[PDB]
Amino acid sequence: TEKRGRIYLKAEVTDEKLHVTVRDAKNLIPMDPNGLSDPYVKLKLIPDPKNESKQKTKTIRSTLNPQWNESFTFKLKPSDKDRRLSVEIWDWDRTTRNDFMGSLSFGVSELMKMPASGWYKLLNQEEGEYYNVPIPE
Ligand SMILES: [Ca+2]
Ligand SMILES: [Ca+2]
Repeated sequence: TEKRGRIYLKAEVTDEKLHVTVRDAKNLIPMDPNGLSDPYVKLKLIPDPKNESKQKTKTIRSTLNPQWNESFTFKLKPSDKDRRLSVEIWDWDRTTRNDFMGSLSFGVSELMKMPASGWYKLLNQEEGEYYNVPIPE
């Protein structure tokens, strides 16, 4: 999709419960010596002072176009309207720290107005916490 590849997500707020479906990613950047990477996605409601909202998909080894097809749920509170859903793809490494691969983020309020669905461009770690860029086709 651009620089760091793209990911297909679905996310709609339907209770005070936030539903997110991580489907698959494409054209991820190789973060390993063998020209590949072992991606997994981390979901978090930010800011998260106590580190209590971290959810994570399974890790898929040796691939740059993973298919997780995994879903998650977040119980929401009124204090969560100002927070953002953080979606980061990381590369699992055994003998060193994992390598950041790409990210995005949606404002909870944003998702309440209209659900997210489709391909999104993967951004850098710092900017990832501030916005998302959808991709058509
Ligand atoms: Ca790596
Ligand atoms: Ca790895």
